[PDB]
Amino acid sequence: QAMFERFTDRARRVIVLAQEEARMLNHNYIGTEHILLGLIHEGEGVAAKALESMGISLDAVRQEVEEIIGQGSQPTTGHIPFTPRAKKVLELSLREGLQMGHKYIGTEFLLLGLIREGEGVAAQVLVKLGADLPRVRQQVIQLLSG
Repeated sequence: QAMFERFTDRARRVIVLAQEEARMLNHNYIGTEHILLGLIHEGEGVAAKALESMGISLDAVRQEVEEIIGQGSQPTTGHIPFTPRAKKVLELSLREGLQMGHKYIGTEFLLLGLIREGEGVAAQVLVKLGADLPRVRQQVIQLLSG
């Protein structure tokens, strides 16, 4: 959460949107799936440009995530905590950033963090759509160059 000092405005906004996505589905946790939904919803950063560059539809990503996770049965108004794997995505995102010389990270690194996490809904969707780690890293390098 000191972590969020190294997130850009848009990446912070993705995390706010993730919490909204969880509420919209009556999920009482913010999982990898919700971070990905937030990311595609925001739709205007480097992550979104990376997906579109690869021929992956943002609408397709939402449909695949929403199909897997469906609807919860825990409406809440409280703070919605992150799942342990969602917290790991955030940590991983910072390290994806540092590997490319970015201390302050935008949405491209949340995308890479999602994928690097490997095991959750987000990674499963993205890998199945062809956004695997090596390919998205290459895309992001291209969009950051230089």
